[PDB]
Amino acid sequence: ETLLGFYKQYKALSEYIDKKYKLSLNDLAVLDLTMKHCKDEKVLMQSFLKTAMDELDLSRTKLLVSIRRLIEKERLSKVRSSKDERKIYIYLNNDDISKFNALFEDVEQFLN
Amino acid sequence: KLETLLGFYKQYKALSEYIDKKYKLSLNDLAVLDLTMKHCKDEKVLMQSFLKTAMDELDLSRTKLLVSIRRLIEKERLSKVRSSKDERKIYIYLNNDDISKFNALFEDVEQFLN
Repeated sequence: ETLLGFYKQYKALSEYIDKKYKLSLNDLAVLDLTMKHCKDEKVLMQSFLKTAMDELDLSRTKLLVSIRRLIEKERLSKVRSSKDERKIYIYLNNDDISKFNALFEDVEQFLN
Repeated sequence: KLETLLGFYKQYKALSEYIDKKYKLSLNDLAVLDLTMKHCKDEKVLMQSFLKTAMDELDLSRTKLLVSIRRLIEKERLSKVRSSKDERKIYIYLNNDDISKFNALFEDVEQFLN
């Protein structure tokens, strides 16, 4: 009877975020983690994937889907190596950070 | 705070995967089945009287609820009986095998989260 409380608000958040932003709660968790890794500088993709797999317990393919979606929705940025084509970095620019803050202020208020 | 909700996101997603793999049930199905235990453990309940209750208690659409109820019945975790007089009228109920399945399932949930 204490689990249902959690379930209602979780389901409620998931629908709200989906409707308003077309993001899943996986995308949010991934985006949250990007803030801890590439706020000030860029980070290599293959690296971020291992960190994220361990910390979020998501498959590599679920992570790639989320990262690609965040980039597509202009909430995360990507830069390739001029040296090695197969090497990709992700990073948050200033627009991305301002979007991030707006999004999570919106998250906190929906929950509170 | 945010470590506790990201924390809870992990356990939540972990539970959903486990239940889906092992039972082919969603967490919606679980919430609905939990609610059935509070309404039709000892007697049957009219489908209408249940959909409204559940809609209010679980904040789910009538259609999401019909999907779950139908799935629970197909998975032999919930039972259904029709009126003989009005074909339109349907009841749901938990029989003794259903209750036994219910207990096994929730014991499994409770231990997975601990």
